[PDB]
Amino acid sequence: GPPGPPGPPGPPALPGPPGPPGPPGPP
Amino acid sequence: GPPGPPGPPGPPALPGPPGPPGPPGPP
Amino acid sequence: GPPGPPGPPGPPALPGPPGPPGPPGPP
Ligand SMILES: [Zn+2]
Ligand SMILES: [Zn+2]
Repeated sequence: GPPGPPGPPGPPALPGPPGPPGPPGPP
Repeated sequence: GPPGPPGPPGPPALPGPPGPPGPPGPP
Repeated sequence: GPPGPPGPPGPPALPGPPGPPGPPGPP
């Protein structure tokens, strides 16, 4: 027979990091 | 033959949006 | 046949959450 099947998809990535700080507050 | 290994890891995720605006300065 | 090859790339992940708040506005 042929080679075995391709493996499964790779591991999921993890969630990204928090975004930047928000804008400084208004005067 | 058996299945192959899992594939390559998923690509790194993106940062979130900027956070909330800060509050006003003093009156 | 032989063991199969590695699978396809893993999936992308969610972006991160909103960042920290900005600081108070100025005096
Ligand atoms: Zn064969
Ligand atoms: Zn085989």
